[PDB]
Amino acid sequence: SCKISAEVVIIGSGPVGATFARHLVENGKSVILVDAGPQRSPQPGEHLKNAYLYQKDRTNFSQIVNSELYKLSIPTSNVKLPNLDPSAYWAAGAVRNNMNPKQDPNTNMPYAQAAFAVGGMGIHWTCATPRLHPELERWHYITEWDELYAQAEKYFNTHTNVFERSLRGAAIKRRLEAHYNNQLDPNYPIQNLPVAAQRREDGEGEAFIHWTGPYDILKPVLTTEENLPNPNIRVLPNHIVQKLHHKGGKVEYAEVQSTEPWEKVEIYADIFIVAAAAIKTPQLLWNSQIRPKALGCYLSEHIMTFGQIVLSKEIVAEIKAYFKESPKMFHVAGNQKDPIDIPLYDPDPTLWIPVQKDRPWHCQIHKDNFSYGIVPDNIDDRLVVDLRWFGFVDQMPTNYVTFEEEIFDIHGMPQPTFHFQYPEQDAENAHRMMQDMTEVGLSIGGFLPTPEARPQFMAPGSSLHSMGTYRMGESDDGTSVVDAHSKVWGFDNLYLGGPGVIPKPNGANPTLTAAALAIRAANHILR
Amino acid sequence: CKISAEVVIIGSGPVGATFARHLVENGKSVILVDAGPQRSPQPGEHLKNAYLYQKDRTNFSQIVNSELYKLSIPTSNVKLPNLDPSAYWAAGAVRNNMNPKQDPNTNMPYAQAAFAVGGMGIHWTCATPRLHPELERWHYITEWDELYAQAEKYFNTHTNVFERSLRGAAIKRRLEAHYNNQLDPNYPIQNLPVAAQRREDGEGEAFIHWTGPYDILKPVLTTEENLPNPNIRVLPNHIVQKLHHKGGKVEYAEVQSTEPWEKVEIYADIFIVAAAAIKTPQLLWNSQIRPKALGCYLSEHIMTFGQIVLSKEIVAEIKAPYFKESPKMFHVAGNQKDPIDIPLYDPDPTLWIPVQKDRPWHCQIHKDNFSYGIVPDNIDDRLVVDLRWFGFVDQMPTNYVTFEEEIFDIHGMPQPTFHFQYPEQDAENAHRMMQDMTEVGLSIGGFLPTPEARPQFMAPGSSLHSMGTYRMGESDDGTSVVDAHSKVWGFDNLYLGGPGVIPKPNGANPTLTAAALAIRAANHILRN
Amino acid sequence: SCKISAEVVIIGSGPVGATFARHLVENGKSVILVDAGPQRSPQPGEHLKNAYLYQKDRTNFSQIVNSELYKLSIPTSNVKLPNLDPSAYWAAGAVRNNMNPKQDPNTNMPYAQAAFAVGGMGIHWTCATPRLHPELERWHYITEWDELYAQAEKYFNTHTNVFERSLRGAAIKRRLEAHYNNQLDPNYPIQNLPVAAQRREDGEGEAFIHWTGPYDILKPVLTTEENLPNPNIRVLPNHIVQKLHHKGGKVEYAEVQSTEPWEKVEIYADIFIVAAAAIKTPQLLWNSQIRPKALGCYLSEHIMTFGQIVLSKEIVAEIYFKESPKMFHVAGNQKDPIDIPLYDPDPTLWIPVQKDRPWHCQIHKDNFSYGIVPDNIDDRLVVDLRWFGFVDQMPTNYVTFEEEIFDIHGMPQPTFHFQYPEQDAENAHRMMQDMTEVGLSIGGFLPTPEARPQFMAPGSSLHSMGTYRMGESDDGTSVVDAHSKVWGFDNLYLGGPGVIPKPNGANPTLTAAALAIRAANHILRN
Amino acid sequence: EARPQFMAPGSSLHSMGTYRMGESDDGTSVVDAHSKVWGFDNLYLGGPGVIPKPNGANPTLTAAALAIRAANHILRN
Ligand SMILES: *Cc1cc2c(cc1C)nc1c(=O)[nH]c(=O)nc-1n2C[C@H](O)[C@H](O)[C@H](O)COP(=O)(O)OP(=O)(O)OC[C@H]1O[C@@H](n2cnc3c(N)ncnc32)[C@H](O)[C@@H]1O
Ligand SMILES: *Cc1cc2c(cc1C)nc1c(=O)[nH]c(=O)nc-1n2C[C@H](O)[C@H](O)[C@H](O)COP(=O)(O)OP(=O)(O)OC[C@H]1O[C@@H](n2cnc3c(N)ncnc32)[C@H](O)[C@@H]1O
Ligand SMILES: *Cc1cc2c(cc1C)nc1c(=O)[nH]c(=O)nc-1n2C[C@H](O)[C@H](O)[C@H](O)COP(=O)(O)OP(=O)(O)OC[C@H]1O[C@@H](n2cnc3c(N)ncnc32)[C@H](O)[C@@H]1O
Ligand SMILES: [Cl-]
Ligand SMILES: [Cl-]
Repeated sequence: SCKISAEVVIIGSGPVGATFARHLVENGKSVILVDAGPQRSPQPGEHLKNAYLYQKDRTNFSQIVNSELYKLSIPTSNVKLPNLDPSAYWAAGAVRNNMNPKQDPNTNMPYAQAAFAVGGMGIHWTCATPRLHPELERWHYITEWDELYAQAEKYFNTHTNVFERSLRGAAIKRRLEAHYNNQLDPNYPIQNLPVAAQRREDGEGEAFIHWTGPYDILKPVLTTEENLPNPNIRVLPNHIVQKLHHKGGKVEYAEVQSTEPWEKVEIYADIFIVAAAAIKTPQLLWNSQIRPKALGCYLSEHIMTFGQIVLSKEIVAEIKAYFKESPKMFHVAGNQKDPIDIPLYDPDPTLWIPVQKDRPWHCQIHKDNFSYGIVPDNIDDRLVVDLRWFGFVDQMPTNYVTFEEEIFDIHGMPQPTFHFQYPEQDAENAHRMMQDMTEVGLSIGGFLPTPEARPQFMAPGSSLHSMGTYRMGESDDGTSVVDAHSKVWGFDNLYLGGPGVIPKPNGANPTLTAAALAIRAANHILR
Repeated sequence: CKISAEVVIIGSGPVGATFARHLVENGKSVILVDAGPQRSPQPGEHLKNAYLYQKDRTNFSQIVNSELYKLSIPTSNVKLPNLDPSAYWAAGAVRNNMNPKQDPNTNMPYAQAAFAVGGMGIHWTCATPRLHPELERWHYITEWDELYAQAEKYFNTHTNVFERSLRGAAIKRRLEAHYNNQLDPNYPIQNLPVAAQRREDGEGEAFIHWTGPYDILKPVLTTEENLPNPNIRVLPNHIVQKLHHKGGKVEYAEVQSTEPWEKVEIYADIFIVAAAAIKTPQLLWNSQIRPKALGCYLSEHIMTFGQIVLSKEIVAEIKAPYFKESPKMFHVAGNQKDPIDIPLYDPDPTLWIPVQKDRPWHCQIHKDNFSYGIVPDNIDDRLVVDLRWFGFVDQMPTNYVTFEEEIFDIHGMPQPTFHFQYPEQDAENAHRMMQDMTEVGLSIGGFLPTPEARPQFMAPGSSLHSMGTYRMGESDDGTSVVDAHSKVWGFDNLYLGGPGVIPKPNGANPTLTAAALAIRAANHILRN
Repeated sequence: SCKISAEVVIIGSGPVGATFARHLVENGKSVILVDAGPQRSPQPGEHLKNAYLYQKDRTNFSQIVNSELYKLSIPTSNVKLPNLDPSAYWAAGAVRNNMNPKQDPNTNMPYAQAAFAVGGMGIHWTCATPRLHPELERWHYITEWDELYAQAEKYFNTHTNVFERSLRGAAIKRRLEAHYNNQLDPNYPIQNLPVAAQRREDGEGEAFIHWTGPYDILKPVLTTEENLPNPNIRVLPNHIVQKLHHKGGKVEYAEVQSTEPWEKVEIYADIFIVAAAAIKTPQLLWNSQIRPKALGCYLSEHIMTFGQIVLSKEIVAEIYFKESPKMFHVAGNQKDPIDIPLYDPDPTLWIPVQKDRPWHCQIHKDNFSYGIVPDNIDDRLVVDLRWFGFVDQMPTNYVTFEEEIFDIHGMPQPTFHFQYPEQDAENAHRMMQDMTEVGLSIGGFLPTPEARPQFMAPGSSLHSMGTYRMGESDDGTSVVDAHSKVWGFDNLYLGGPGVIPKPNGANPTLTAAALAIRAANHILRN
Repeated sequence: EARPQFMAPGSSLHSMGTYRMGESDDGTSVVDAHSKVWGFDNLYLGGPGVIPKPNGANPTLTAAALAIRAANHILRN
């Protein structure tokens, strides 16, 4: 088909896209959810970490991550190999895919990446869903935070009780409480990190976890009270939305490339929503001739420290205590023992220290699966704990993504170009972040002495917590793209979703927050 | 072929030369032997004194790498998973210091030696601290401060070399504030004492004369007539292989001249082995001299190391010297400026925190040249400071070097084999060492984010501060090789020198200490 | 020190410097040999590979090499670390020492290096001393090649018989002869690589070698027939020559920095000679206000392929210290599992440059910055391959010298603009095809990254040439005449590969020493 | 990463012979030429593991052949 329509159209089936669909469909609207990616599960946007094997080997799921993440601007300008056969052909500054010769590496955001899949990053993410600090992180022109957050947490299946029973979790918390010595605000103690996830109930499979994917969010609206699929929602994988066509602040239709069968498609709707995440969202607007002054400016993420540690002998000593009807699930029988003294089904330590007074940064003491700090395959990953601190990045107009007119990316859309540097003001606190992260690590053991696990700042982009590109404000004056209903200045029926909307430097994992503001916009639409 | 002197000293290391200095200066006649070649016009000159090293510190690490030779390289099971099967392979080579009997997991990988007229004393970083009275010294030596004083004179110890460092100040300020008078005021943050001295030669004040064994020998190498002193003779390229002895009197030394390649017998009234931690016991083992304690109580320092880039705050605080009559020494003129805001001739920060109460470890905040943590060639090394903490290693008989009977090293002497592990007791303190080192680093800036400069424990051997192998005691207890006069149990006229003699866990740089005990032994020789 | 003189002054105690001194002193002149470096042996410019340990472990000597070699232009322009604490201070484009913010990396010569030592590179070099191919490599305005070469080989103690008795040398040569199948020119067969070296005669130390250092070259003129040192020669380590002072084409004196004691020194002489090697020589001129148009132009080296191989099982199958068993490192029950006589002389072969083959092959084992064999691997298993290809001398390739930046000696910072000429490209590729086939005929590749077959980055050859090249007339294409004398000057001469004006593949040192002897005769004659 | 080189064992992903076929219950084979396990009525194997013969080619297509064969053997009775 070539022309199709629904009440509402949502570009991007990320967590945020699906949030809109959930709320909108559930309140009687009809929706088309479009994504440029393929569907990587029987059902749309299932979390891929749910598979048995990932339940058994966490470290391995990093390979799925690497497969999901695609760099957005790769500098090609000056690539020269000093040691190539001179008979052989060479040319620098390739432009193919997300190669970009106009990208200065030194103002780049190297690990600015996206995922193109039904589910976006929400089918690989580590599912951490904290709320923003009332005073230090939230902004005031949103009135009903705790209502939205509550509604968001329900949709995401947020939980704190997943790793509650962790023995390592206890052992650490004890040493950290002792380290800090009641210096922390008692409203924000060391505590269990809230996660979009839940322990299973299915017999002995309670040893395993159902992480939340966009699927989980959509599931309730996907079939009627007859198990036949709900007409009010349709999902279109492998549809690159390239252009929004619009006259005088009303959007008429979306120009979309079906990639199989390869055909142009026009999508008409009463309401349009772009949840294509931090960079691809502005890209779509830029390419639709919609360029508010603030677009792709106030580019912001979290400066991060990371490191891994091997547990102290003291801690290991303090623990020696699932799958009682399956001996072979411990990989030994009779005379063979497991030489690792750490219960194999000990729930993973999954702690956080919030952002608080004097601490504009968000600590996670946990173990999850990322592109970096993968534990080697010949080392039992029970030995290790990952640390990830996230610091405030001030939103600045001199930091931005822009879009070339004569270069295009892998979707054949304006090639993104970054100009980004960490603001000098946040520098002192970033360093404090590190001092903090180290002390904490060395209180629960010694560092994993691999290069890969050394304590270190990540290169820009690594947080995957990009924000501010399509930020909100109170008026079309002070430079913002959307209003507090996440609606684009000067347009009747165009809305955005995603961390890009956030106008306020923070340290916490932004996805839950973003879903809140979406619900807000969605209510605005229902009214 | 056959020659003699009153005294013979095996090894022209710092410790060897100390003996020679004291012994010759008090009227004895000496032959100093070394298996190595002489790497300077004069014997055992320090190679860091060359102009270029004064200009580029980082580069001197390449001389170090050229001086250091691994002692036991495990070969036992080496197999390449991706080699053409047509090609020939065999694991467990035995050539040179390759050792198929070496278990890697009990090895001391960076146990190395240098074979040169000067030993390690022509590349070393010249740090000469004294041992903590209570925590590091032992009591059966009565005259510490006298010996130390005499040793420091010979080594040309000085604290005033980096005193005027601007970075040195900026750091000390931040560290004093960090610690908040938690340190014992007897052992504050202070200038690390070094066998070295600022030059006086016109603008060459901007440069340093580090101490080599040469500097130690210089006074006794010529008479009061500038003719060379007959009472001292130096023999490079002579591998001493065997000491020949009866009922505890040593008659002569069996030596291989390597050029011209001929056997040599060396007769003497007194023999001294200062061949350092492993080669000294090796020589004895091969001379059929094996007290129970030989190469046992193997000990070094467990080390943390890391490098940091100075905080912006510190750099801001420094904007103020040397080479005023040579502008081109700053590498810029006219419109070109040096974008690094740190006076190019600012003396290097060279600080230490001693070992003290509650702190059984020795901190150095400095910049010097070692095999590891070399700063990249494309980075101005003014940006960086090196951190090296040295922790207590408890001396235990289940840690040892032994010597194979059917394998030989590069000198054709019994191949050394290590069995070494850091004692569980020192574990807690080692970790405290790290917590300390990091906090200190992060107080003066951020880490240099290269893999090579990350904060980390060194693999065993890295300290180059090996000790205990030929340790001293009060009695022929079976727990010691030498007595408190550094003389071998059951022998009239055989003495040892070097860190190997130290029987007492410590954190500090041991060379100065070793030179003390030598002077002591030397007096025992003079006064007997 | 402050003011002194000799008949002749020679800047640089490299091989070439010493050659001049040898010839000049031996024919009755008095000279001062100056070097910016220190002396790293009892006697000046002894070869450091002669030490016992290097005789036992070859691969270890690479550490001396790394200690001798110093990069000349290190690009600093844009260095930025993506993952450094923002609290921490940083600044790009440092200028300190041989750091150079004006150096484009992509036109750089990264491994353009020098050594600063009494002896130069001649106290670490691998001592390979071939002659240039009559037709393909020599130029003909030099009339007495074979005379000069002969005299040079005597001074260098050249020899072909050092590795003659090699069992691996045989086993390889057999397989290579079979590979090529009489398709080489029979005038330039597979044969023993000539080396400035000689097997020792000292008892069982015949198992070892006396490599040639500049010392060996100087030795005959260093003492009189009275065992007193020769007044006609003086050696000055640690003296940076910064400026030659000159009026109307006659050089009066040399401005020199003693580095200890740190004092200015003026050196007056009847004749001046700069043998400071490819880049530092032009630097000194540039800084002395002597800038012929051709200076540091026609920059040229060898494009190189390199690789290492593990010997075939077939070869191993096919294959001195009797009075010292312990020199084989085994006794009683322990045997050496490597089936290759431990004192089997190292295979040291070459294939010349010839018709259809403008490149110089070496099948050997020696010590360089690159392809050091791992610590834990018996280096008898390995053979190194080094092919050297023609680099065409072109004026758009050059080193220049910044006016506002200085190096570690406080002299104009060198800046490279260099690329391999397109014309030599197809032959370079042929070089590789050749090198591979040859390797795989005598075994498989050592599968480490470091030993893979590969082109070296520019500079790696250490065979830089053309920077102060010679010609027949003050054409503007040359710095020196065929007597190695600088256009427009009475009494200034240069020495070193920099003089060579003609693309070649062979190891140029011997050649350079020839042209020096020639210049030296020219100096003696008048 | 792109240098010429031998791969470490396994890299081919072309493993074979583990459950190889033969003509008789010789002790040298697991399955017969109909890819059926010696001494079993109704158990069959499939995959490169069945191949008893050193080769160089990409084995998947081959394996699919032998399967079709076994499948016919199953249909026929
Ligand atoms: C990769 C990752 C991310 C992550 C994380 C751990 C990993 C390994 N941990 C997190 C954590 O613990 N807590 C948290 O709050 N976030 C965490 N993240 C990041 C998180 O996954 C994302 O912030 C979140 O997924 C954002 O969701 P959003 O709905 O904005 O969308 P998306 O998932 O980023 O993907 C958007 C979709 O848009 C489609 N797209 C893009 N452009 C187009 C066009 N032009 N046409 C059609 N479709 C388009 C993409 O295909 C994608 O599906
Ligand atoms: C390499 C190094 C060492 C070092 C240092 C930094 C580096 C890069 N920094 C130091 C520091 O800051 N403070 C300190 O106190 N020491 C530091 N060092 C180590 C210091 O140089 C050594 O601890 C000291 O040099 C040891 O002195 P000693 O006289 O004990 O001998 P040596 O230098 O280790 O070598 C002795 C000589 O003996 C000869 N030898 C060995 N075996 C034989 C046989 N069989 N026959 C003949 N001669 C033999 C060796 O050739 C060597 O020259
Ligand atoms: C490093 C190396 C080089 C080498 C080789 C292997 C290695 C590891 N193998 C070779 C081979 O097999 N065959 C061959 O022909 N050459 C090989 N080489 C290179 C060879 O060593 C050089 O070709 C040769 O050494 C160059 O001789 P030259 O006399 O031209 O001098 P130099 O040794 O390069 O350095 C001369 C001296 O000049 C002094 N100097 C420099 N600047 C100044 C100033 N301004 N003032 C005073 N003295 C100065 C240097 O200190 C140096 O000593
Ligand atoms: Cl792998
Ligand atoms: Cl005591």
